[PDB]
Amino acid sequence: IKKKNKDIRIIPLGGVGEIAKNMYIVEVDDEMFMLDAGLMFPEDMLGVDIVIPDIQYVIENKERLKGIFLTHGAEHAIGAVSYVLEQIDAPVYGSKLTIALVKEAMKARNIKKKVRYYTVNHDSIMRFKNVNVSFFNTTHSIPDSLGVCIHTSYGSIVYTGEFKFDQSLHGHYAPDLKRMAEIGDEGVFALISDSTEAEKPGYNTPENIIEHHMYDAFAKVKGRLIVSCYASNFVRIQQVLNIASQLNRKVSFLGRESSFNIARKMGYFDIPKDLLIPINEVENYPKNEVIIIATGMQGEPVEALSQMARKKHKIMNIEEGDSIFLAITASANMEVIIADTLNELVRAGAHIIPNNKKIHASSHGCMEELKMMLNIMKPEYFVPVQGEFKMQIAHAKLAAETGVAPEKIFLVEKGDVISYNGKDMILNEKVQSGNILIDG
Ligand SMILES: [Mn+2]
Repeated sequence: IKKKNKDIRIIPLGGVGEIAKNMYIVEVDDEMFMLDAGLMFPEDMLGVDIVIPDIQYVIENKERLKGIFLTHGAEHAIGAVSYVLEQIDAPVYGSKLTIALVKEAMKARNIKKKVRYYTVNHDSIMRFKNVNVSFFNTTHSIPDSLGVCIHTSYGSIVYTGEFKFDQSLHGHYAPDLKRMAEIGDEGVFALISDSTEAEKPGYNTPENIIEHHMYDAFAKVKGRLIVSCYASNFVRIQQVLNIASQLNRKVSFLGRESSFNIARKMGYFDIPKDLLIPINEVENYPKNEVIIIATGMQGEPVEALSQMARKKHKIMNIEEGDSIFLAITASANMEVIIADTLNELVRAGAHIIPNNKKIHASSHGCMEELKMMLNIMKPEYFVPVQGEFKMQIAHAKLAAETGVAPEKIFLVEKGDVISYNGKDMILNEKVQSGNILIDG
């Protein structure tokens, strides 16, 4: 008698009907797994710093939680982890970089409670009573990103995390195409995949082409340059460093960097000597010899840029003639603050470097990249996540184009329970879900 699985549940607690705050619960009989535990920055809400998922359902069932599996070190994947760990004790699995960044987050909140970290890579197989869990490298804007593969007797449940495909990224950004093909060939029962850019035809612009266009843009800047991006966009940061070196500009960080210091020590960045300067040293240089990378005190870049624009920032403000490169991907949640910030910058006499119409810059696969993942995985059932409802619908259309049966595509809201019993996949239950608002 071999152990066989009977009942599966997939429950989004965050990351659907929105693009951040990923958190997906998978249950296989009496074992429960949490896939990601992200935060989201507040929508144009009052006195809120961050929003995290309501995990009451997990707390009610906490004796069954076997682990928290983190795909990558960005706030969309790990921003709620410290808050989850206050409520429940479970092991935390993630790549070496992901684990280091979670530790830094715990340290920043002065949480001294013991945590069971377990570093994993693409050769790790974690064995539980009901299932085994394996991992594969993905391409994203932070290295050491992993997809998660839960092996069941019905086939695999694959969670992509956030990903794209771009042959100009290498090393710790290279995707495990052969391992992914093997997972697909062996049989995927359900694919849970990132819908963020599912509305956008084609492919993301390759990062080499982006870097070349950034060079051209930056070369035209006559005064100071401020780059606004996520601290977790290591690709963009590296590009800025490269370009600064070529243009004889110094680089200074404005924002909490913790992430950079940790990643540099682990060897993730290529940094010229004498390139980086402390932020208090910037006013000592000519304006045309500095780039400031402004990533946000809390990790939210547009808030920091808004402060600078309105001359409200504690450390450094915008001045007339400054140029702004906004390297962020707008969401519905953010479109008001972005619009307001752009207006504030123009009022302040700053120059916003235009979007190139020929460039589509994102960290998430556009249609053809999502189709590539669908065609490699060949899932039986499909659950588009990480998106507003319209993105999830666009992704569902891609799945149907690739051959997924339309009746096997599930469009879910937070708290919905997709369930399988070996006979039928249903959506017939809801659990508690929602937004927990966090301030200072
Ligand atoms: Mn991400």
